[PDB]
Parts: sequence; structure tokens; C-alpha cells
Amino acid sequence: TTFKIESRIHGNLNGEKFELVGGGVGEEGRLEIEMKTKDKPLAFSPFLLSTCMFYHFASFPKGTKNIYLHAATNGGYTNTRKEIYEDGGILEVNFRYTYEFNKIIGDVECIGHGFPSQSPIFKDTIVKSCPTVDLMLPMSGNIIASSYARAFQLKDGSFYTAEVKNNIDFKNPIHESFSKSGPMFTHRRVEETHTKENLAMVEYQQVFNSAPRD
Amino acid sequence: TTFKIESRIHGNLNGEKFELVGGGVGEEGRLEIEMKTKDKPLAFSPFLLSTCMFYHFASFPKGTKNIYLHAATNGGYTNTRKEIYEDGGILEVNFRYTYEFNKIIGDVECIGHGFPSQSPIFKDTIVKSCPTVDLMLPMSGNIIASSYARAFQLKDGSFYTAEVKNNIDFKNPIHESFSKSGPMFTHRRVEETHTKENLAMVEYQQVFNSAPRD
Ligand SMILES: [Cl-]
Repeated sequence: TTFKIESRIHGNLNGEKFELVGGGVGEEGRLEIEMKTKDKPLAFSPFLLSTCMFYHFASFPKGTKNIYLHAATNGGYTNTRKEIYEDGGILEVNFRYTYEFNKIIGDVECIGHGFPSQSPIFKDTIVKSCPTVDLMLPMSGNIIASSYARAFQLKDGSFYTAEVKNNIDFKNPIHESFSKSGPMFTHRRVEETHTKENLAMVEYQQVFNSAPRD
Repeated sequence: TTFKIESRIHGNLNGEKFELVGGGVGEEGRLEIEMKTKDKPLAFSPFLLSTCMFYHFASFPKGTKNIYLHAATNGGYTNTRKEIYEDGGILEVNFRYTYEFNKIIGDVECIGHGFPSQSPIFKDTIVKSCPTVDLMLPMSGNIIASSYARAFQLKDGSFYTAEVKNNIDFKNPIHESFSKSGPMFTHRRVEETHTKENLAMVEYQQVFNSAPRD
């Protein structure tokens, strides 16, 4: 069902700190969240922060339990991400969560560096984030390593791309219904409406493990 | 849509040349192919050659034309792949095709290097290729750049992984029905039955551009 979402994103990009706070709601397969910067507007494209703005809200295939919600009741998990952009920019993000009754509170530490002055994040030319399909592999030690390529679409129609990897670290064994004989995939897409002071987004996540058609 | 397939794979891995010849059949969404080595058995795991063993046989979403089959009618295309394995192994592959009435003849150049002695491909511990979901981006200059992570499952249940990138070079414009405002995805899975002398497999490919569920 539904849960309240609360989040704080803090860190710095190329040396300048920034902070956002906000929240929203999420259900199986969909979440909406709004956040606002504190003290000043972002010095870079807010689209760079869409992925920083809750794996718990994905729909799972019949037969597989939502491992993130299960973990929330069993010690939890953290996610550590690294995004490597084609122009050398690197975004490193760490996600930590605290749970309260009917509420998930995110604490996001985001460090970006190596972004050149000519980067689209400074020209403010990104107009939207394109969908992704992530590959997830359960590995020894209660870990899931995931990987996927990502693209932002720019004003002129060309793309600004990145290679992303995530290491989801669970406190306790990942639910047994999540098969360990192969990987699963997560399709993600967002609908963004941002300014350098107020970020708003709707996100749809779907975990699947078979071709879409027969 | 049943076409005859023929192929020849030639190259070398860590300095030793190898060659395979064979063929099979393909249709929208499915292909089957068998090949045998020439002169000697493979000096490494045959599973490393599954991906070397025809994008034309993918099923496309309603409203989008099969761009590979269309290209076959207007100048063609080539594909250049690079697979980077987690242990340093690098597989570089170039795909070229020639068309006859109802037949596609592939000529594949496969160069592998940097694989350490302890690699699963020499221990022969790979038991199967896991499914993948590729992200495809049309770029300027009649090109499609694709990327995805790939995994082999080993005898003990653990995985041997690689990051893969592909550059599909079309002689002429990619069919217009293939939207350029965003990426499309291709889910691929294979069923393998290999020996170091005879390789056989069935492959299912499905292009899609929306979440698998509502
Ligand atoms: Cl040789």
C-alpha cells in the first residue's frame, strides 16, 4: 500500500555544497516527491538530482516478495551508487534509511566531482531523464550489485550519458523468494518538473524477470 | 519471417587462433544456430562465444519497424562490440553481414585478450549465460550506441561479469519509426548446449520501450 516519504539530500558538486529537503508518498510501483533547496538555488541542473530524489516503491513479479520492504522489517539496507558521465563527471551517492510507522525517511549523501565547465549540467541544457532498465545480481555477503547505462535528453535532442553501478548492502539475507540463480531487471522512468529551487518528480519502478512478450 | 542463417567466427584469444562455421534459422523474435570448430577444439569455454554466434531476429513493438531488417534492404549496418570482464579479460568483436535471397551470412571477427589463467573461461566453470537488457540510443551520424551488463553463472552458483558496449553503424538513416527522442531496450536470453567442438543455441530477442506492466 501507500507510505509517507521524507528525504534530505546533502553534499557538494565540484566543491560547492547544497542541501534539499522534502518528501511525498509512494505505493507499489509509484512515488511522488517534492524537495526544495535550502539557502540558495542549485548551481547546476536539477535534473542531475532526480535519481538522488526509494527502491521500496517498485512493483514486483508474482512469486517474488519486495525485498526492500522485507528488509525494512529486518535490519534494512543501504545503497551506494556511482555515476560516471561521458565527459568525466562523477556522481557518488550513498542512501541510508530510517523507518517510522508508515513512513520511510531517506538520508542522501551526494558528492559530485570532475564535471567540466562545458558540461550540460552547467549549460543547463538537460530537458529530461530517459528511462532505464537495471540489471541486478545477488552476490555473496547479502549484496546486490546492479548496473545500467543512463541518458539525459538535451535541448537539441542529443543525449548526455552515464554508466551507473549500485551496491545494495543488506543487513540480513535477502528474501529467499528473490532467486539467486539469475538476475532480475528493474525498469524505471520519471516525470520531472524542476527549477533550481524546487524539484518535483513522479517515478515508476517495475521489477521483472522475463521478456515483456511471448 | 523464417530466414536461413550462415556464419563464420574467426579470431584469436590470448594469442591462439580459432575458427567456427555453421548456421541455422531465424524468425521475428527467435533464432537457432549451430557451429563447429575447424581443425581443433576450443582452448577456452564455448560459452564465451554465445554472443558471437544477428540483431535482425528481434521482435519489435507495434508501430516500430525492425530497423535491422530495414537496413538489410538499404545499405546494411555493421556492429562493433567490446566486452570488459571483471578480471581484465577483453573481448572485441566486429560483425559484418552479406545478404542473399532469404539468407543472412554473418562474418564475425573476434579478438580476445588480457584473460588471466585463473579466468573461468580457462577453468571451464561457466554453465550458462544469464539474460540481458540492452539500452539503445540513436545518435547523430546513423549510429546506435548500446550498453548493458552481462553475467555468466558458474558451477558454484556465483557469477562472472562483464560490462558491454556496442556501436551499430548504419550505412543509411535508421528507419524513422524508431523514435529518436529516447532509448529503446532489447531483452535477450539464450539456451545453450555446448562442447569445445560443437556449439548450439537458441536465442530470443525482444525490443520494447515501455514498462512490462501497467
Ligand atoms: Cl594459433
